Amino acid sequence: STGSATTTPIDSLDDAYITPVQIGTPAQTLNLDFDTGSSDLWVFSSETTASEVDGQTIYTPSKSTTAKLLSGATWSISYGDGSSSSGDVYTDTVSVGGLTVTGQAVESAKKVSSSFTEDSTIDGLLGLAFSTLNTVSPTQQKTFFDNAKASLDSPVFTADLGYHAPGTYNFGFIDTTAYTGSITYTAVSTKQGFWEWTSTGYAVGSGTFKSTSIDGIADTGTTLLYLPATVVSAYWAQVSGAKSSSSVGGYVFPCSATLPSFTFGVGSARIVIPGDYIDFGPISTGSSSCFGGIQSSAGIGINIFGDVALKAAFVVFNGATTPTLGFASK
Ligand SMILES: CC1CCN(C(=N)N)CC1
Repeated sequence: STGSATTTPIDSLDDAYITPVQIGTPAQTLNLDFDTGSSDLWVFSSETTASEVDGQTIYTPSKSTTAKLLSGATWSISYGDGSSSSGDVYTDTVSVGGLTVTGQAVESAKKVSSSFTEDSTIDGLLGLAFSTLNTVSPTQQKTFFDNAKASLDSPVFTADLGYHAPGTYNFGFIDTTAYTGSITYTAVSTKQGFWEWTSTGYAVGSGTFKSTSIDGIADTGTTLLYLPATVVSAYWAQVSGAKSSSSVGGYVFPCSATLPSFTFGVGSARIVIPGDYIDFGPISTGSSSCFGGIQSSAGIGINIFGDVALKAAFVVFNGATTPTLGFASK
């Protein structure tokens, strides 16, 4: 089997991407944030505290003939920005882009933090990291990809995120029309439950490439590119007026700037992130200070190749017995 679904930025800055997902019988379509950095499929629901729902589409298990309470199971998750959600669990039929999994754990939110409430465009998350990170207790649950894998033509999914445009998530096949040149594959460590790999270095603009190992994760659920302070300082030093602002919480730059590109290494290959991809616009409406798309990972404990990086590539998440990651230009 295979599946193919379009993923769409939630706003003009590509702050996140949503993908329609069918849950239950008859289908209830919710727009979920596919997140290769977590492993819970959770949704706004009829059980979500009413004051914490503001425009989201909800899953109502009582209206699904295939929903079953997973008795006793609860979940609770916190994300990197301090946001969180928790609730109980149903199993139900879940389809993405024509690919169907029966008996998928659908984590129904009883509580969500303010950031989630305040974003009416995201109806939940669909985690695509390794199932060892799944938070369901007392019986840990599998991701949609883990459940689908045996039925897939090939045990892979691909992320093809657009810059200020829609893109595609494919399951079970590699679309050889979706990228240019060849795909370079690189080793993955699953020790922390992430798609963790080691980049071979970087360049800033037309500068010389610096060979240096940068361990990090391929994370569709993070907006920006978070790298070591040394690397990030070298980037922003090439932009007149750029500075790290503690009041804003990162590097900002004059909105009048033309940003340089940023290149990262994948083996002997190179992925170039155009300068424009690194512009996240005014820090507040009407400001002439703009927020940078490359930020230090110093306060995080891991480097994160988030959407800024991933949307410059066609990315293969290979869930074979020995997992790997593939990157191609496009
Ligand atoms: C919408 C959610 C995506 C995952 N998160 C994160 N990387 N910190 C939390 C917000």
